[PDB]
Amino acid sequence: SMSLQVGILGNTFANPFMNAAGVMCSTEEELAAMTESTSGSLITKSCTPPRYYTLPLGSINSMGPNKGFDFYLAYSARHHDYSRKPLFISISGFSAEENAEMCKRLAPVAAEKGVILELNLSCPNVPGKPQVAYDFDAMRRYLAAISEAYPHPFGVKMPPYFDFAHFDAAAEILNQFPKVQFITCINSIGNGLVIDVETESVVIKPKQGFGGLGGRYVFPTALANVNAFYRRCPGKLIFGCGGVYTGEDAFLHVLAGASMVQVGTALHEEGAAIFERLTAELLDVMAKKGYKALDEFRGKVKAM
Amino acid sequence: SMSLQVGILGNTFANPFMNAAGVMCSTEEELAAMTESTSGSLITKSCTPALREGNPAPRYYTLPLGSINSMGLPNKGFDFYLAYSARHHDYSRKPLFISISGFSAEENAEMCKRLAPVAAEKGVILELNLSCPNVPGKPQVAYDFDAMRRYLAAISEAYPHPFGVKMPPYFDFAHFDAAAEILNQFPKVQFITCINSIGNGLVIDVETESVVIKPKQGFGGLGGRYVFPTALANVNAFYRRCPGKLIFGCGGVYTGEDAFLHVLAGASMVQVGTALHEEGAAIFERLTAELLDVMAKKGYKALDEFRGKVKAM
Ligand SMILES: Cc1cc2nc3c(=O)[nH]c(=O)nc-3n(C[C@H](O)[C@H](O)[C@H](O)COP(=O)(O)O)c2cc1C
Ligand SMILES: Cc1cc2nc3c(=O)[nH]c(=O)nc-3n(C[C@H](O)[C@H](O)[C@H](O)COP(=O)(O)O)c2cc1C
Ligand SMILES: *[C@@H](c1ccccc1)C1C(=O)NC(=O)NC1=O
Ligand SMILES: *[C@@H](c1ccccc1)C1C(=O)NC(=O)NC1=O
Repeated sequence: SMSLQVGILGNTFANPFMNAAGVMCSTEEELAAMTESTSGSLITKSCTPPRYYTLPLGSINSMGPNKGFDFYLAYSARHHDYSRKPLFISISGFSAEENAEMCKRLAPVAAEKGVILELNLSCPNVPGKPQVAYDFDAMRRYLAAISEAYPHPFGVKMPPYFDFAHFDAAAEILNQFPKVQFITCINSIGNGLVIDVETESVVIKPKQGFGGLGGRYVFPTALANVNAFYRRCPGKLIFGCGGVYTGEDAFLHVLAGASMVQVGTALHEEGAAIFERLTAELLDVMAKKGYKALDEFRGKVKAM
Repeated sequence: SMSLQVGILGNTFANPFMNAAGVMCSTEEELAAMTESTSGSLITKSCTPALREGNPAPRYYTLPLGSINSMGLPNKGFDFYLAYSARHHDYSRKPLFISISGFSAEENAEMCKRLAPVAAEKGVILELNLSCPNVPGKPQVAYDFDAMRRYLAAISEAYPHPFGVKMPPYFDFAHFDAAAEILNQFPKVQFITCINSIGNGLVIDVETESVVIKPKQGFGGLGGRYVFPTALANVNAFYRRCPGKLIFGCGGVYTGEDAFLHVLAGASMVQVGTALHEEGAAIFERLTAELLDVMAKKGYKALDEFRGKVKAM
């Protein structure tokens, strides 16, 4: 009598789980593996018109690499089985102009197939360019340019914030753009640094070893960002991303406000079989509490 | 022939370790325990001009991989820590730092005016907190570069001695460059402590479905293993950008290997917060032994043989 279904963006998703953009989604074989999996959805690698490393408590990466917009647009147009599950496409152009150009072309494919855009405003490894959403004027201009060029709804992938003045400013900007229908919190925590004791060397080569953190390191930061935007953007959906390894982690993301739950580091380590385990663990927690649907507790974190 | 000594700021420190501000340093009993410990130094709780009781409890919580807190600046008040520095601290045991965290530039400058004669006579060293993440309505001062500059200007006018600054974590090179450009314009800033807690994380208990600390809807500063790669990145970013200042490392230190990495990234002193909260002051015996082990396996005889020498790829 229980269900993980999520009914959003006019679709019924079988469950809230999907891969995080950039994990298991660059090669046609990875897309296929994601489509074959029990995940509720999947998203493509952020496309444009040692770089990874496993840590004890997560991951660090300086990917900075994609088969181009045309490969993922082509996959969205005539290669993805939409009868299996809905599909998201991530774009991370190097300017508002590039982003707008890519959106003009995705518009027909989005109308004819139903693929959904997530705009990446938070790459932390872009040489010479800080996270777009750490610059609220650039953020506003990207969103305006995309809203004028792109007729369909879209979502935004946000970087983590760390104080209420930034939450308030970010939400006030997003609330002016009705085409932004969902907000994904969070991208990796930017520009961490990992050093190996034995070699006394950084573990990734680009950018003097600085890279984005994922995994167990980022979970309380991810929950905070999910909840902060859930409270400030009641007219939008929040997707949670960050630190999910168990159905109990996913349960907390939903409690904080998440509609969908994306899985990055833990999926990179465990492969697509993880979604079989995650759905069963989440249903297990719900059973123990007597919940029958996610709508019963999404966003219902209590003050103590 | 191996040595953990640090010679900085006109002082000799027996080793690089001290508490992080706010941990085991609020009462006379805690400060005495830190002085009797084997730490190379110690720092007082960040203080305000008047006594404060802090945020309502629970305001601290132990996490799987660290801590979250919204302490809210509970502290005995500046007069108490000034008196400890002036009259109670045994400087023949080790040097002392005092952390101040007034709610405005003027509050800080007034405290510095009274601290100045005690610093001159006794040698206590000031650390200015520009990174509380739990001040109601006032964001981390160092997240607002105009306010940061204003604070440093006000302190530098009011205070004749060199001092240090406790910094929040930054997460992109544009902010590192902007913060370092400001710090490099104030010659009295002699050390930079990276980092304060990662601000405004959130923890929820599965069983009760509720936040685990009371203030601010459950939001609070993260310490511990969560913050270690961020802390090293901040230590190294400012080590590279502020060669004329010392960097003190703070964040995620539970072992001598963690401390070794802080020093490799550029740290002169290494501060210990969450781990010391959990283990108590005997931790410093373990950390010095562990760091000496790392050094012995590598043939290092002094910290200057590898401080700041992290290798690129
Ligand atoms: C190797 C790797 C590549 C990634 N590539 C992208 C990307 O292209 N676009 C994006 O928005 N996020 C990207 N991410 C970030 C993830 O989508 C996610 O936000 C982050 O890893 C936090 O989730 P996690 O804790 O489950 O790893 C990447 C992460 C990793 C580890
Ligand atoms: C309970 C608690 C109280 C703290 N109080 C202060 C403080 O008064 N002033 C300050 O600069 N930092 C304070 N901090 C931050 C620590 O000094 C330190 O920067 C942070 O905990 C990261 O270090 P760690 O990973 O070793 O815990 C406090 C941290 C905790 C957990
Ligand atoms: C940013 C990215 C990289 C290549 C193409 C498009 C976007 C990406 C990264 O490298 N590391 C991250 O942690 N998150 C990202 O989104
Ligand atoms: C901030 C603080 C502010 C005024 C007086 C004393 C302490 C403090 C906090 O509450 N939590 C932290 O993580 N770091 C701090 O410095």
